[PDB]
Amino acid sequence: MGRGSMEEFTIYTGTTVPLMNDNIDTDQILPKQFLKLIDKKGFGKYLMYEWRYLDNNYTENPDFIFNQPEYREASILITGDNFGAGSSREHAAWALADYGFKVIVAGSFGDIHYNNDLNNGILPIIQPKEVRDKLAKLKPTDEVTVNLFEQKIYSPVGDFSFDIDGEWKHKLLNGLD
Repeated sequence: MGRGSMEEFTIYTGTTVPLMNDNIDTDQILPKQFLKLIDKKGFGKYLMYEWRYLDNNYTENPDFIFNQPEYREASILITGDNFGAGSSREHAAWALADYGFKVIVAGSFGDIHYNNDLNNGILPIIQPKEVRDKLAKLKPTDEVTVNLFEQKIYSPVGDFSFDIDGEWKHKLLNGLD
């Protein structure tokens, strides 16, 4: 990833993966050594690097949830509080986008990271902990629809409203950067 280009977001459907830790900081999302790479590179393979691999040869950690067979095409991330705080790192959004995340549902986000996600084809969502724990118990095959016109999430575990600033809404719904 690289663009910083506004991609259209209206209604999106995908399956989910839960990783419910608080304070997944930009360093955990995309380690500092990878900031040496130019923005034409793919960052997907570096996403969550230290959780995801056992060594420096890309041997997958078979315990990391993203690697689990049922979750390898998940496009909607359910997490904890304060996702993406710490050193400002637009590359961390590129990693998430390049991997294939379109939506993230958290307790809260780092301020810059929130903007970086929105500027790189991800919709970051704030939900209360009660809903995020419901979403975390979805089946890997369960579809979830996010409808930005309605500001609603639909799932087998419930349907939920969310807030978003009207200006972000206008930019996402239209093709607009």
